[PDB]
Amino acid sequence: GHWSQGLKISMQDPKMQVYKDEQVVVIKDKYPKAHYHWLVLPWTSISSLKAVAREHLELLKHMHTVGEKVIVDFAGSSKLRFRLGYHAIPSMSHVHLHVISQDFDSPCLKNKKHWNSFNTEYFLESQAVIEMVQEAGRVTVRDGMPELLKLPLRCHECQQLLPSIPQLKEHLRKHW
DNA sequence: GAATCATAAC
Ligand SMILES: Nc1ncnc2c1ncn2[C@@H]1O[C@H](COP(=O)(O)O)[C@@H](O)[C@H]1O
Ligand SMILES: [Zn+2]
Repeated sequence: GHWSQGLKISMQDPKMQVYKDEQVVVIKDKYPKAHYHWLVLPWTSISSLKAVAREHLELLKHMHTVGEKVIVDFAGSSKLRFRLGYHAIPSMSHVHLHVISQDFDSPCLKNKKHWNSFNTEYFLESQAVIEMVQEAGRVTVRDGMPELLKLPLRCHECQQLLPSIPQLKEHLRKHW
């Protein structure tokens, strides 16, 4: 019932399921940080990245392939670039893969923490995580994630530094 | 005046 269990409730709601198969389910991010923003969750929950082991390798690969399928099935006309990844220190329970388009045009993207959670090392690429599991049997999340969320705003396309969220949103129009 | 930061949510 906690706010932090929200993903489990949503993924069980038939009207919220964008796609589902034997292993995973896709829901829209309720507070999307870009035009296209999905979350991929396994039916068998993973508590956290620390609990990930070599036994999850195939599932993590399946979550990745399902994310890419959803892009094709639902975002083909946009021509947007996408990234797939995990937040190093999530707030919502149940490990979930972010699948998010790189326009970052959304009213829900409101503050520096939002921006840096998709545009610093706090965002762990899905491919990088799969390789970590495939090679070490575990996901290593490096120390100091909270500080990355406070970094000054930097455009992800041209690396220009911006002083505020409104000016960043205005700057992003140059990359239409 | 606008935007951000720090803190709480019973
Ligand atoms: N009930 C919900 N259904 C879908 N997405 C949600 C829900 N509650 C929160 N979210 C999103 O889930 C993500 C949780 O962030 P994080 O824990 O950092 O991976 C955020 O991007 C939220 O916008
Ligand atoms: Zn730029």
